[PDB]
Amino acid sequence: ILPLNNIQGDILVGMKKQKERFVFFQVNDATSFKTALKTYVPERITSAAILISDPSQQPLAFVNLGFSNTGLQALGITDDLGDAQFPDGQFADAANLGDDLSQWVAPFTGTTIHGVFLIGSDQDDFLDQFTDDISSTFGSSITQVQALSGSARPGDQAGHEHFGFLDGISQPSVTGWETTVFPGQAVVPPGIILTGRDGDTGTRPSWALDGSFMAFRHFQQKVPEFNAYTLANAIPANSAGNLTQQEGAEFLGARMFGRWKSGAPIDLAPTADDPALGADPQRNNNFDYSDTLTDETRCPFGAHVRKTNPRQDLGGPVDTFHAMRSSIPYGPETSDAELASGVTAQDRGLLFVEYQSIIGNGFRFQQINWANNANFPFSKPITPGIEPIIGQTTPRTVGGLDPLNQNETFTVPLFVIPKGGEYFFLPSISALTATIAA
Ligand code: HEM
Ligand SMILES: O=C1O[C@H]([C@@H](O)CO)C(O)=C1O
Repeated sequence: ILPLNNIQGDILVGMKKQKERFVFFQVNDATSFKTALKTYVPERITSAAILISDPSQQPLAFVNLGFSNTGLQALGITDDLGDAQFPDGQFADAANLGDDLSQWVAPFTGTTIHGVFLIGSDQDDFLDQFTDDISSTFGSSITQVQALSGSARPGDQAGHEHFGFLDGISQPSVTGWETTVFPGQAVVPPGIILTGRDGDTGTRPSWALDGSFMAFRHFQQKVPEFNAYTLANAIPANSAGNLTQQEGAEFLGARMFGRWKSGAPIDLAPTADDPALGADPQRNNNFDYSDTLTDETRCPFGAHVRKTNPRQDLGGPVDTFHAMRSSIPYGPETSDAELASGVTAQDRGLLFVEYQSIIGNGFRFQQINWANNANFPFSKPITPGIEPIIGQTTPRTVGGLDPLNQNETFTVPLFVIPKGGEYFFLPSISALTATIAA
């Protein structure tokens, strides 16, 4: 039985707030920081139990807190957490992920960052008040080195990312607590997500129980460029018949992601959007690629969702490589003038957050072994190629996007630019005060 009151809520449940701020900080004075932490944590750090409660019993903003390796070292927290990538930080790992290092920016270009406060709220006012509360509480014991702020997109684009696609449909469900499981949803032991729980094979200090590792990525997205590419390479026809250019461009976007913008998965809706399906969590995840293991008519081998969660491409259920996501878009809407020009003029993108007990099995496996790997999924009749959305191998060639000409390859410009990121550990709530602040 998972102690829901002791697990930081963004890990297990997700804040699911309209606004989110990530306050990256360095510790100036370890003793004063720890003193502030002992009063801050009981008052502000939001558990999974709070997130599943009625909204009437919830605070106006949620706060979670993670530390980098250098943050833990700065606080005299010296026990090895057992993860291969966490100690060196993400900048040292960025080339491995395929990143263009020249696009990284301060303060992520090293290991100056000691931790991150994540604040979630449904409006800017409350977000700001809780941010100010951190500043007031911790004072000179920290220096804020960056704040990145995100917001859900407006109106009927709420829950969609900046390319236009509904994000946050498919998540693993962990055993150990009472929750609803949707058709097609993976069920995994809790240690896939929570350090020290069943399914976690890493060597953890006892105090690390019920923590998790966050892979944070700051992505800038090139939306007019993405849109222009889909129009220039619009699929002329599918099984159902000929497509207008607009239809063929929409279809090409859906082929690249593995879902239509509505969230309808192409494995279920292979020729036309089904928005009602996309909006129905009882149906929108109920597929496993078993109907398309050895052909690409229903779904390309290299589509985003298929690369990051291969389902039956692995031969059956596999616990090991699932991870939780709690990403949020950032930046202004793309104007009609920007879309017309085909050129990005404003900074917008995704503040990407993925949780797993073993970084190398979650985010990093999905990125390197799968998305970046032209020959994954394995044993296919046509080379899958590089995942078009976040795959980082050049040339960025992906096959099978045209269901009626599956040997045709598409060389896709990179529309998602990594600007920085870090690996954090989020301890349990008790660990924050009994270990970190001790
Ligand atoms: C700006 C960059 C990204 C965008 C715009 C994006 C967008 C999306 C969208 C629209 C979905 C479909 C909704 C869903 O199934 O929940 C999705 C699913 C998913 N993405 Fe991403 N994504 C991005 C980066 C990444 C990265 C870097 C990874 C990991 C390396 C990743 C891993 C996943 C996973 C695991 C799923 C769920 C797959 C499933 O269970 O079927 N995404 N993403
Ligand atoms: O996410 C997945 O869903 C199926 C199965 O677990 C559903 O029960 C599978 O093999 C996955 O990797």
